[PDB]
Amino acid sequence: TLGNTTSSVILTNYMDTQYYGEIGIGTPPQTFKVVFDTGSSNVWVPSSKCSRLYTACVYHKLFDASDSSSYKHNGTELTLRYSTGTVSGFLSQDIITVGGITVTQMFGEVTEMPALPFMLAEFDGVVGMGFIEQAIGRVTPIFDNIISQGVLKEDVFSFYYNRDQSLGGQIVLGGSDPQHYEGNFHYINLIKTGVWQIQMKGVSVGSSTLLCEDGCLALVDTGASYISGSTSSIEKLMEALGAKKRLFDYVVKCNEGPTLPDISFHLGGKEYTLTSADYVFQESYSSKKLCTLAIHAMDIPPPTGPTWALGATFIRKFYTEFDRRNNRIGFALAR
Ligand SMILES: COCCCOc1cc(C(=O)N(C[C@@H]2CNC[C@H]2Cc2ccccc2)C(C)C)ccc1OC
Ligand SMILES: *[C@@H]1O[C@H](CO)[C@@H](O)[C@H](O)[C@H]1NC(C)=O
Repeated sequence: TLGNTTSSVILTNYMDTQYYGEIGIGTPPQTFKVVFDTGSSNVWVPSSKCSRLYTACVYHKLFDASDSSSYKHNGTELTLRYSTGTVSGFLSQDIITVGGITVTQMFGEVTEMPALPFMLAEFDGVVGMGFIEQAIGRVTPIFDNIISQGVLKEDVFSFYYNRDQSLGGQIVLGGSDPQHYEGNFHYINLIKTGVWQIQMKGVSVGSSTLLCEDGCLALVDTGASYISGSTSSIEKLMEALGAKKRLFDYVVKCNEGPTLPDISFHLGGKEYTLTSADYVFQESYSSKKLCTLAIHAMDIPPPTGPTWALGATFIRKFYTEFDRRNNRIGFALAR
């Protein structure tokens, strides 16, 4: 069912690495800073029921079901395995406020939140923008619940991620905001419904298509800070860029940053190009300092992986529209 409503959620940009918005859970609302993640399908926040020995829980807003008059018990155990770290808890139902829309939602109350990476999170939890097919415990995702209300103008949602005291970013539910892109959208259909993954025809470092020569997978992940490939793809890519491995990232000598070649991603018709300004954290120009790159190795496990993941590094340059109606992703040059 379609209506007229488009709803927007203002995002906060934390150091070009974390982009989060705010949602309200319960009556009265308990507000949480949440990542709107297309790479996952579950909604979750840290629970009041989380032990004060998980230091992550000490530094994040906890959901207290005993303060909500709209809370409905469930209690089913839930383990959400991301490849950066793992969270577990149990299921709860309450009213979720997301940019003007009020939806009764089944979410996870996280009781096991590991310091790594959650002590580094500026966000409290996650709002999964992925499909039911990838929902742990087959829980109806928030977007499907909002689509059911028959209020949205279109069965689409869009991401705008800015570059780091202005607008950090914006999600528009039920359409796109033309103030944030220019030109026209170019769509690439999904390999299959259930995952925001598209076929990638090749990755070129410089003028020559050095990688993904015989085609590969590209997951459009709004919950990811960087553009990621498999350990092997990143090894070849990084050798071509002249980058050194450092444990958690890849660096180049700061002076070498601007001179690095453009990286292009063949998606659908078009070539989506990123210059060294689009992927280097140019914090200095010193030959005596090491500058990190906004491209990391990430081995996503099967069935979704092995795949490339186009995160915030990509979405910054290209405004993204996720079409639930036509099972496709659209890209336009961001403003
Ligand atoms: C751009 O800003 C967003 C936040 C970036 O910062 C952080 C992000 C994360 C993090 O990795 N994810 C889950 C990733 C992304 N989509 C699903 C999954 C990968 C995957 C795994 C398996 C299959 C598909 C995809 C979150 C959202 C829990 C952890 C710590 C962070 O900082 C401390
Ligand atoms: C928990 O929620 C699911 C629906 O998501 C439902 O089918 C199940 O019966 C619920 N269990 C309890 C204990 O309420």
